[PDB]
Amino acid sequence: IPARLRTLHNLVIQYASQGRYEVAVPLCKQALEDLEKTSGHDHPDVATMLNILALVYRDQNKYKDAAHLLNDALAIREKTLGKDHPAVAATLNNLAVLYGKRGKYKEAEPLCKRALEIREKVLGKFHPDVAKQLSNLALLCQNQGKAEEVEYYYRRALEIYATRLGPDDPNVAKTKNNLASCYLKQGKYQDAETLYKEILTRAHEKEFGSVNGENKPIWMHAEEREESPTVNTTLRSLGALYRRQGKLEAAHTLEDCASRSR
Repeated sequence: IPARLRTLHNLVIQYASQGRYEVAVPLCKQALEDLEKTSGHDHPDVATMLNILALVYRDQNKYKDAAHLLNDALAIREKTLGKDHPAVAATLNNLAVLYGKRGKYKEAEPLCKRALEIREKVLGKFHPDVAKQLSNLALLCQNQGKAEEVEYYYRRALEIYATRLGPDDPNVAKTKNNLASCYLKQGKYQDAETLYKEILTRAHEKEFGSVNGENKPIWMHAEEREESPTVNTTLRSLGALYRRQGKLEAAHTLEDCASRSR
């Protein structure tokens, strides 16, 4: 936000979060035609202005129009700033968020790969912000039913989350679970069970010290009995996974464990 547009911003910000669409839009519209004569159209502050009103149309559910503004901001940003510049990836992302809210997922997908390619160059292939861009771009492929890609990007995100960050890490457990869902969505049940196990082995290794032969994880006590907020879901998922297999003496165990742990 520039110093110049910074005092008008706070007011529109205020006159939007008060449901005064009749006040806010003209304040933007007229402040844009003002700056349009000042520093030309292809100036970055028009692009910044076209992004603040675009966020006004998004704020009061007029997505058709919101994106019409963010493509214009993107055209300016592409011009002066650059084809592979960070602020152009930023507006290639905000524009993709709008396509998803309108249901145009097939149409947000090419924007999100470009927002990623800019991130891959800027931050480096293995940066954790690349892992969140991947965890996003996979959700988009899921909303398209492109399972094979959903699997790919989550695994790519997991590679960064697991390697760059720690083991107990929330994203490590969350991305495992998301990939574990994807595997089931495609009938890769051993792959899914494997993941649901890993999360728990670590979860038990976190609060019970370490994995022994006499102090094993829940799933191991459950598979033998048959003869983290993200963990309540793992327990519920894996539990019901044993249900498919017929392992009911093992399904009830985690289902009992899940209802207790809250």
